[PDB]
Amino acid sequence: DFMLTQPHSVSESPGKTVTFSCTGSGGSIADSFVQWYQQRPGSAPTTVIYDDNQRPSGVPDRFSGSIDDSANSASLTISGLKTEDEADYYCQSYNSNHHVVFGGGTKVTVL
Repeated sequence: DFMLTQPHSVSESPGKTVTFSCTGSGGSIADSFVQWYQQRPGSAPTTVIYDDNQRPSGVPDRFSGSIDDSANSASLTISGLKTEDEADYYCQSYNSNHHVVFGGGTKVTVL
């Protein structure tokens, strides 16, 4: 089965940069678009990146998505970290049957 492997925590001080990845297992990351969601406790996820690297309207440009074909991975980078960025982030894509697959999630802690 196609799975997405994600580390579960990163932490930095305000103003710094964090990045974390989502690695494909059982399939190629490049075959399907990768999305990233931010999620706050008890609330629905909101899109921060769709279609590998696109930001919806209103998402600050300090959020950026990338794909590393050689590593079979997708990454989310948050520059100029803000206190309000402390939340959980999930990558998401699709398997060969067009069904949804989620990464395990990363908690960004702002110090």
